[PDB]
Amino acid sequence: MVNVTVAYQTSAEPAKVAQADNTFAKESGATVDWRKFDSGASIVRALASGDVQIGNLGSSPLAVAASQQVPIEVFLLASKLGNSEALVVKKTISKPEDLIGKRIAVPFISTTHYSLLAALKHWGIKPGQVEIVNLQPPAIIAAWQRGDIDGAYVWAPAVNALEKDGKVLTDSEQVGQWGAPTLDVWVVRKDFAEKHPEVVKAFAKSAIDAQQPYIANPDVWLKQPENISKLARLSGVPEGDVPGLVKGNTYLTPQQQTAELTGPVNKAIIDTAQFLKEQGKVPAVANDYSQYVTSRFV
Repeated sequence: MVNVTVAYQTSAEPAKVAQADNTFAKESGATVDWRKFDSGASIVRALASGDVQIGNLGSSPLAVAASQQVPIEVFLLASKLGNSEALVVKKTISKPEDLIGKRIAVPFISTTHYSLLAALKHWGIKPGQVEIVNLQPPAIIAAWQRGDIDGAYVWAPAVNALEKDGKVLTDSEQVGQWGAPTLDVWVVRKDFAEKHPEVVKAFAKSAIDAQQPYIANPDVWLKQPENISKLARLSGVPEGDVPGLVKGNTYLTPQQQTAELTGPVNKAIIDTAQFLKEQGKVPAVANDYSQYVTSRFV
């Protein structure tokens, strides 16, 4: 008997159909505990403790984990982040210089923390000119409702909740264009991968398979009611918001997975770690993170 705990996050993307349908459990024959986490930093801690074996991480938390030598490897990409992650602000903030003096929340070391710092750099604004506060997404929504923050860089469901009364100042498709792309990845602990390689392969298959019908024709996929309902439920967003959110990333074919996992991801980690080091968020970065990536499960 195999028991596996999977740490998931709230991005509305096509692999959530497989989560909703329990495909991973059914194909692997494992008993699967799905645990929702607020952001990637707490997932890194759970992977390090061994309380989670498979987790969804942003590229920024991954780079922090790898710089700490956590025994995990990226074994597939979940998505390339675009405008599904965005900086939403009070509508009185209309231009980047209007951020100066404002209180802006991010979950610390998240992709949205990373992207906010990249955006400020692009705009010529020093991070210390903004009151950047660490809040988890639920606390961000609550502080927004109270007017205790002026804006936040967030993913669903916080992004679309704030967007109802706020304005999008930038997003991760733009930030990516500016030279600071972010990704979401799936990672696995070495000891789990060693003991249950077939189960890891089953996880990868379930996710990749679920994404292919979307990639083949996004519009047709989004008009299947069941696809929308499953994402709405797991992400915690209105059905009406799901298509916008799903189109706010790009996903990979199996050929693209193998290609990305054989070089590009390693470079992405190096670049991410380096930017974090410059911004004072990690003490040291390696010139190679090949230990933290594999194509062997796809």
